[PDB]
Amino acid sequence: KLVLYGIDPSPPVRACLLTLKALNLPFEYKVVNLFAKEHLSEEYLKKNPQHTVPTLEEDGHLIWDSHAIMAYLVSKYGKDDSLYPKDLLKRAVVDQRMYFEAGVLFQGGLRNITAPLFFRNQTQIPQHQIDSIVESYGFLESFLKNNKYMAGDHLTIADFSIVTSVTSLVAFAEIDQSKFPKLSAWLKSLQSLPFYEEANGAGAKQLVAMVKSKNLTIVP
Amino acid sequence: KLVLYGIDPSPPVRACLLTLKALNLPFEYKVVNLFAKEHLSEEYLKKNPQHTVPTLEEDGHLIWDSHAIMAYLVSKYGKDDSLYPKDLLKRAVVDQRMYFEAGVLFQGGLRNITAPLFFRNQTQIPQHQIDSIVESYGFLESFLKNNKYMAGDHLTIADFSIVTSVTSLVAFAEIDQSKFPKLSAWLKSLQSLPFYEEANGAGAKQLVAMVKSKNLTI
Ligand SMILES: N[C@@H](CCC(=O)N[C@@H](CS)C(=O)NCC(=O)O)C(=O)O
Ligand SMILES: N[C@@H](CCC(=O)N[C@@H](CS)C(=O)NCC(=O)O)C(=O)O
Repeated sequence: KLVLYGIDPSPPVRACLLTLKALNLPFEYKVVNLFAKEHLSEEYLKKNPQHTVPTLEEDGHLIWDSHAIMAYLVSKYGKDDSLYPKDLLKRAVVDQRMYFEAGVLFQGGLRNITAPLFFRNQTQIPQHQIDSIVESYGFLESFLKNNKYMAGDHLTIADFSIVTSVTSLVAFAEIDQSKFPKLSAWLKSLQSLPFYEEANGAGAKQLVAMVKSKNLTIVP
Repeated sequence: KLVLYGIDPSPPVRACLLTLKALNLPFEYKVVNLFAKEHLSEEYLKKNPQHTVPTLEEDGHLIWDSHAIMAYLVSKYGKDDSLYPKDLLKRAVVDQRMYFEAGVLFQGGLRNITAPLFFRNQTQIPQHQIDSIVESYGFLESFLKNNKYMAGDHLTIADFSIVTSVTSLVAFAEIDQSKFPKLSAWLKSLQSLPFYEEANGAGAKQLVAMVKSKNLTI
């Protein structure tokens, strides 16, 4: 019986949700309230010493990091390899896109703001940070230059990982459709998935709301 | 025919160099000098629109990101899977450690200080960024609780990835051996591979010297 530990404002938890729904997998969900420091409990640290969400539990085994989890799920459960191609050159693109999300989008763009924001009430955001988010939208627009989805011609876990961060980063910088038409189209396409709302949309809305309620300032 | 594009001070370049050497693969090393903005030319942007190093070229096909390159090299060229185990659960640990390196160590620890430093000449490092680095050492210490290497009982590309970052982070935050004994032992187990200096040491030192010449303060 799969168990996912998380809370839905979290982008990587949402990426796992997307992927479990895409694989038509049932699972138990255990909420870990980061705002009440539940991830810092002795019990949770034994599951995941990095004290992050998501964690996946399967027959006693604990796996963390959304990208590891997503790859594991497709590899283990996928009817075929559509969501995570076995072809090594294809896999290298999916992998690259996910490492891009981990580093550039999630740490560099999002957590770089949200950690001081919710922890230290740092409500002033330097323009150079917003510039970096917009630079990353540009990189995503480049990724899509000759492909319908982030890593090629079909939907993969790279799309799921990337969309979770993109739909959070828009709390700080909107995506200019005139600059980033492909990124814009791609997002609407992901938004069309039957499981999109339940896996990503719901949590994204709650995170965007939390951010908006903090009344941020961009400093030139 | 393998070509690696990079510069030695870059940790993810060094991770690829460590892996190439471990697999004993011939390659051409094309220097792309970030300080001369060689990564921003039309030619390089065609290879990698992210304008990062490393980039790997294999018979004309281009791939980038150290972690993706390392997984690709072991998968394609490894005589066996020891450096990147095929077992899904074992792979999941290797994968997680590499994503940790990408986000927490490299972006959150290293590039967080080196971008302001090299782009904005910010030589004053907020004490809390050093703390965060030390916290990351602590996470690495935990990863080593029941295992001699980062992802289990043998050397993997997770070790290569993490060493490159750790050796760069040392430039800002010394490792206290009384707090992180397992990490300290682990780092010696890497510093000892016969190909360590040529693949990681040289460029790690160069980055240290660049960092030192900037005369930092906390
Ligand atoms: N690379 C990890 C990132 C996980 C992460 O940083 N999650 C945040 C929530 S969005 C978290 O658990 N923060 C609490 C903490 O780090 O203490 C993944 O992809 O799962
Ligand atoms: N996730 C990438 C990170 C690559 C990266 O950020 N490399 C730096 C050098 S250490 C770089 O190319 N900086 C130049 C730039 O980003 O413009 C990887 O693992 O290869």
